Amino acid sequence: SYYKGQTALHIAIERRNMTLVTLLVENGADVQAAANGDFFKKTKGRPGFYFGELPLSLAACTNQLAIVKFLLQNSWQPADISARDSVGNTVLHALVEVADNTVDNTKFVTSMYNEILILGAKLHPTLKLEEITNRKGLTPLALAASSGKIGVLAYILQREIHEPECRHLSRKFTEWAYGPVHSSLYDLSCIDTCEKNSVLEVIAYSSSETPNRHDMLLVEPLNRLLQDKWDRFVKRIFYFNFFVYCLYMIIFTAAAYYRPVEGLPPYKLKNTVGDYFRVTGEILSVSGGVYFFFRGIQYFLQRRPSLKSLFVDSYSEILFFVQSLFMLVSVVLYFSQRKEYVASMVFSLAMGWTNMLYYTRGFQQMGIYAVMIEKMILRDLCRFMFVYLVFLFGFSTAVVTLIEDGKGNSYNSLYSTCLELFKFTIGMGDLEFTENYDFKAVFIILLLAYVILTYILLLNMLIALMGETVNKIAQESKNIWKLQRAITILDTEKSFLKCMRKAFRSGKLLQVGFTPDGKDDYRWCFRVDEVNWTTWN
Amino acid sequence: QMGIYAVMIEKMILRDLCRFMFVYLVFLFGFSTAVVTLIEDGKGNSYNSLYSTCLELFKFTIGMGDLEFTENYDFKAVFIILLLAYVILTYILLLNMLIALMGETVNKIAQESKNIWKL
Amino acid sequence: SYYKGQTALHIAIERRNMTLVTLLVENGADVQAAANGDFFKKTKGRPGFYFGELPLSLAACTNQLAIVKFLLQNSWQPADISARDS
Ligand SMILES: CC(=O)Nc1nc2c(Oc3cc(-c4ccc(C(F)(F)F)cc4)ncn3)cccc2s1
Ligand code: NA
Repeated sequence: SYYKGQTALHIAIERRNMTLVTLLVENGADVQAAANGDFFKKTKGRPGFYFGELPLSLAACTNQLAIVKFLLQNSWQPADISARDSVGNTVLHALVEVADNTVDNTKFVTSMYNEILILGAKLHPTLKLEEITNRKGLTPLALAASSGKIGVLAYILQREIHEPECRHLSRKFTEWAYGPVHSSLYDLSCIDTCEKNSVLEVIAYSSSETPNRHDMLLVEPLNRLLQDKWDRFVKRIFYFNFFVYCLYMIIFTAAAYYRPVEGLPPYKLKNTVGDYFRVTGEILSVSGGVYFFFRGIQYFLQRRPSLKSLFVDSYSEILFFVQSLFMLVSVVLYFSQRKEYVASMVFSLAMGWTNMLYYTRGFQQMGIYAVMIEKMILRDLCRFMFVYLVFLFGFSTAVVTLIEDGKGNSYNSLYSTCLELFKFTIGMGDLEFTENYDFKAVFIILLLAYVILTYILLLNMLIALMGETVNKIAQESKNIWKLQRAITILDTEKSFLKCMRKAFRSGKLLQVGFTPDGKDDYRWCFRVDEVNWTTWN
Repeated sequence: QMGIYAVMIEKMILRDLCRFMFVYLVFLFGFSTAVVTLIEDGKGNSYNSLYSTCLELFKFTIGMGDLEFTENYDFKAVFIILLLAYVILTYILLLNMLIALMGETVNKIAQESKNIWKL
Repeated sequence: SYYKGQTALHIAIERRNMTLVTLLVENGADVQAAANGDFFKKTKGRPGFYFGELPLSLAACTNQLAIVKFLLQNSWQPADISARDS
């Protein structure tokens, strides 16, 4: 319980009391404090600390090297390192759990992590502590990746260690070096393709809430690994797909332009050469439609998107799906004897053409443009649209009330006046479009006020804000594009899951170090050469 | 003073204008083919040709276009919706995009333009 | 060749070994190492160093004032400065 669950040790250690623990364990102190206190539970709503059920966890989350050394090297009761807590976190899991993203916390967390690992190595050198799982199912790496901790991930993937006595547990196995040049082999064991949660699979298919989802792909091996995959086997496939889609749109446009016009919908087939080509075109178009619909359904049913990330983490997918939906509705109408299918087909064709921009992500300098237009169709344009709509509606209803038409005559309808003011907005309007009014002064004053407030004031305001936003978000757009490219590389490699997988495996099977057991360390390493002129050691 | 101007116009005829031209061309072609499909001309009459409609949309772009240039269509709602969507996406969104990017590029490359002129 | 053309001096100096060269040239050390090793060739694709065929070049490209002074002011075999490479 809260204070019936807190053993002497928890609150004991809490106040940095070495002497007290000395005594308490000299006589004997239990090291299995099942503190589930609402204060000390995982519950985030409760203001407290999830240092960990076990007391070693409490010593660790706090900057106490002495106690973390002592509790484990104390003559007896060296609390079992593989101590699954309520949620399952081992000591390292808790250490990752507490870590924040501030620099000082980076120092603290990484520094401790290393030392605890080496102590565990010495203690019982058969337990692979970094693979122990948690309730949800996640290794320490998986957690650092999902929750989002730049520092911890950086350390683990660049975890270079020394003191050969036991150095198997490292990442950056250095190789031949000759002057200012030096090779280097990374590990890439649980990064690319294996387990149930790879690092490069939880950094991309992750919600937008995770902090710096788009900044963790610059660590060290991830970046070059993705680019090596791209330059080798995910370049030709993407271009061929682009070609196929561009051909499909052309066939659809050809089928649409030559639509027969004579009679109500279901149209019989002639026996001319052209009429067969038309039917073929129609069949291909509907096939494309069904394909896209099923793709959308699968996407939505497997990677469940939330209501907020619906339009923040999936924009291309939604548009693909909606285009497919319009196509299918057109088809269902066309067979029901209704000539309203032209509208659905037209909308489908327009959106299909505008959807080519999904392929700009293969080229560096246009993906940025596409992402920028995305951001400012969700950031800057909506607000301006709303305010301008209020202005237009107000002035249009005013003028329509003023107009008389008791005699360019049917200008009473609100629609006509609204259209005239919009025409004012697009630089074609007329300042004397009607004369039926009864007071010229009021009409001119309203028109001039509208022109001042919308044409000259709001539009230049929008230009100013767009300039400011651009100068703010150039870099953010770049990063978003990088993440988008990573998404597509993963998707393309997966899509051939059934076709082939062997060739789709980066790295090379190297063997550099050895294990304390006395065996080899067969690891899939990947070279990254470097040159330095100041280290010189 | 003027060599810098010439070099700047070169840089932005090889950097900024090409991309905008491509994207705008995609938009124009898509909406023009959509509208041309919608049009009927089963009765300002020979508006079936793709060329005439493309020219009309470009006229929209240069601030002279007309929002009721033809009446042969069969559904007014669809025609107006397409025209308004085009106007929102090209006239008000992309052009001010290009203004913003041109300003940013100028602020970035004043010095580069000077150096290129010296060379 | 790569390691057959690599003379004792090249790898010798490489590790900042004064004493060693002292001895090696005290008895005598050739200063005409024709190291054309793919690693040590002008080839940029090969990750290595083009410090230069002769070993004085190796001493020079690396921050070794001592050896560049020595190899030329050593009692004998002051490697011909005008030593055209490959
Ligand atoms: C797979 C995919 O689309 N990727 C991307 N598309 C775009 C983009 O294109 C659009 C087009 C439309 C649209 C809406 C309605 C209509 C109609 F009038 F027909 F109803 C037509 C078009 N809305 C939003 N975006 C603009 C900017 C960035 C990107 S990224
Ligand atoms: Na104008």
